[PDB]
Amino acid sequence: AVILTIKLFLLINQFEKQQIKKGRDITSARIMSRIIKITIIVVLVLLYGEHFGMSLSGLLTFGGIGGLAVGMAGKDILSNFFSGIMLYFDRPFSIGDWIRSPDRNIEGTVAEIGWRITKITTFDNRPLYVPNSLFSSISVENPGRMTNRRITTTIGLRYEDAAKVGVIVEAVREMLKNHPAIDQRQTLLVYFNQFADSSLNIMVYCFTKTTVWAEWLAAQQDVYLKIIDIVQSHGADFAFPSQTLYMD
Amino acid sequence: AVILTIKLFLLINQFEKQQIKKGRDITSARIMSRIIKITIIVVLVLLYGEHFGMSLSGLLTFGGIGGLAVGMAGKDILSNFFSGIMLYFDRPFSIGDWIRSPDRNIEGTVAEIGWRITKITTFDNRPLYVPNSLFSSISVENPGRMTNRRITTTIGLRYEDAAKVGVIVEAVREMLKNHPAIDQRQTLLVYFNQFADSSLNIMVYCFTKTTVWAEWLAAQQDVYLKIIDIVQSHGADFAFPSQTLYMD
Repeated sequence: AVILTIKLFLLINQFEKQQIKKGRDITSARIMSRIIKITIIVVLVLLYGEHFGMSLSGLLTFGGIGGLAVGMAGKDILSNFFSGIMLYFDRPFSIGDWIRSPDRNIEGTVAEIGWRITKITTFDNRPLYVPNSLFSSISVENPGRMTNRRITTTIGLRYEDAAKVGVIVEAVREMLKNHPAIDQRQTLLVYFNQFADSSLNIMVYCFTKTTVWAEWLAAQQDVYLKIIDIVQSHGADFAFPSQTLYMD
Repeated sequence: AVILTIKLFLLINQFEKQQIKKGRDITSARIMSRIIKITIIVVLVLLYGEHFGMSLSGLLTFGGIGGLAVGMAGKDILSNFFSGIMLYFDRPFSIGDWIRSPDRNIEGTVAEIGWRITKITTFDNRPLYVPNSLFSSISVENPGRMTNRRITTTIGLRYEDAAKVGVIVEAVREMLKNHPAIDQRQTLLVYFNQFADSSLNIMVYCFTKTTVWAEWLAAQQDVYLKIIDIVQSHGADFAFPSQTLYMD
């Protein structure tokens, strides 16, 4: 029992200087070796403290005091290691795709999937280390696998031109039906639906057939630029916040 | 069993006066020594209270009452010590780099990584002691390893100049393509996308090739100062909140 401890003491001193050959806090590394020393001797006097050590059932409740504290103390670290395993088998996202969550803020493209953490580059090219325990408790969304991007807008006419809203919501709908960048078999809704406090709004809701974020914005720009002069083909001219003033 | 307690009582009284030789609360250090005294005698009468002490199984559930309370009582302190160990091995940030989190507020540059806590100087040069248990449950972001800083802006033209937005969003895009401080192989988007309630907004979104916070702001200043007179080269002139008034 003592020569086993002697072999592993010099073995972890080899490990200690193998930490010091890397650049890693040599003053601190001896504290780490002291921690490993006292924990392996306490797990051995927990195990083999009945051949030579005394009061068996007393060390049973001593280990029950200690191990329960260790168990619910490092709960989240082992949960990070466990849910990292479930990311290794049931991977809900690949490497090169941006993910998102409506609960937390983890938005960005994945770069590597570690065991404890998961490195995600943001859209500012900053790395963001996410613990894997979120990935078994929040609703991860994967817009990397998005099949169509979506344009969506209210229009907001000037609230006195209510007689003209029918031909506007007809012309915008038929323009979006004949636009080459817009999908046709997806949803396509141009309808007067909101009735706001300053403007008659027109919901415009459709999908482009590309998911590339460059031509999507160009298609959205061209669609809005056609919406504007469809509105100003007739006399509509949008709307501002538009209060009245009732001066004394 | 009693001479062991006598040796360690005088040993921790040596420890007590070794605390008093440091500057540390004399009327408190004896309370600390009394705490260590009563806890080592209760862990010994938990252990060796069967050779001489009586009712073994009764002290088993007595220790089960006590040690469970101690276990889930100091859960977070041991979790701080445990996740400090995982920062010693799997370090998700070095010393000299500012980290951040979108969940909590720990923003600042790291100064040292202790075992229990982690000292972070803020951007007000104030120290901020963070318990390490956050670092295994929140999503730490590391903008110290940021590869490019990012400029990002809406423009907001005056909503009657919709016929001019195409040449403006062309000229700004080609100015950002030929600016020396802007990266070219990163994302570069100048597009009309927002259609706000008071202004036609133009998303401007690109990256500088430096991460130094001094020349980044100078590049952002020069880019915005060129955006302004590109806008005022044509007649656009931005926009204000711009309501109508409908006087009676």
